[PDB]
Formats: sequence, C-alpha cells, structure tokens
Amino acid sequence: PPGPPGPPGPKGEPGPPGPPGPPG
Amino acid sequence: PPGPPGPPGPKGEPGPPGPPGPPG
Amino acid sequence: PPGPPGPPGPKGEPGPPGPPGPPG
Repeated sequence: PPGPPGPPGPKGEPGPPGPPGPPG
Repeated sequence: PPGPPGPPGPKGEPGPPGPPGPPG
Repeated sequence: PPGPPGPPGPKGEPGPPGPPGPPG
C-alpha cells in the first residue's frame, strides 16, 4: 500500500491590515 | 514513503482598527 | 507508492493594526 499522508502544509499569509482608526 | 507536505494555509484574519487620527 | 498530500497548513496570523484615522 501507499505510504502515509504528508505533513501539514506551511502556515498561511499574515492577515490584511485593519481599517483606519477612529477620528481624532 | 510519506506524501508531500500539504498546501499553504489560508490568509490570517484582518487586523485591529488603527489608532485615533489627529485632533480636528 | 508515495502517500498523498498532507492537510492544508494552519491559518496565518492576524494582520497588523490599521493606519491612523485620517487627518480631518
């Protein structure tokens, strides 16, 4: 039979920047 | 033999809101 | 034969804080 499944993949990309902050 | 590493994970979550803007 | 691909990798880390609120 085939070998075992491979390792998990690499971690994903950093998330997007958040939205602009509140008005001053 | 073990299979290949899996695909990259998904992109992270959107970041926090930024800090307050300038006075005015 | 080689095994199959591993699972998708972990989700990426949270994104950075947004920019400061806009002038005015």
